[PDB]
Amino acid sequence: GEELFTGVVPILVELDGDVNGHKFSVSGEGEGDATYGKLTLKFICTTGKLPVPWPTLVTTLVQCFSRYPDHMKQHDFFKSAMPEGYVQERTIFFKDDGNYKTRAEVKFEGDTLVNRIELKGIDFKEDGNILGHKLEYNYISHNVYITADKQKNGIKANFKIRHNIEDGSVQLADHYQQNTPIGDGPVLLPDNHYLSTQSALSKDPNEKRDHMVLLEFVTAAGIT
Ligand SMILES: [Cl-]
Repeated sequence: GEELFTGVVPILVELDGDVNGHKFSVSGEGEGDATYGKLTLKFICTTGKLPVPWPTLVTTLVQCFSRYPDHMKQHDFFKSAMPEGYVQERTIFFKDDGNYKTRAEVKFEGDTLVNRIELKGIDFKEDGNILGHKLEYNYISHNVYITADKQKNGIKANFKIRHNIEDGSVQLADHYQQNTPIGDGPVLLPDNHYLSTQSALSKDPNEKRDHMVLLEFVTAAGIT
């Protein structure tokens, strides 16, 4: 699996979403360079206006592009599952608001690394921070704490994302994650460690569709 990531890899993302019955679709394209932990992607809402804030979809919208230190390469579950891939499931609990439940398959289709996602959101407040679009277009959170899930031949993670609200407050998004291989092949089950991620959000000044440009750098750490 490692060998599939030594160069620059094209990425395709497809998301189908339904949040309190507000249906939407997102497509994304770009590339990943795992040697540097570097992702460059542009996402488009193909159905018109996105009915939730873009920052709330960042974590849902390819941890196989993380840079694992040489000394930690035996802990890289995500690449080890390739090319057949993995299922990534989350529940994201927005404090004092609704929750997303996501199921994605991350796998190669030829030379392209594909992330295909279904997102279901329920129990949101129609005038809350999410459906009311009260979140700032920025990102402040960084670590994903990974542990092995031996019983499921995979991993789990939990981490908190804080999203800045327009009034200076923060909207917590508590993430619970589980990943399992798609194939029957072997995978690497890691010792406890984390991924340190930074995501920078911007706009394409020539793009009239609702969209998000993302530049991300991700490095594994915590074993030394
Ligand atoms: Cl937004």
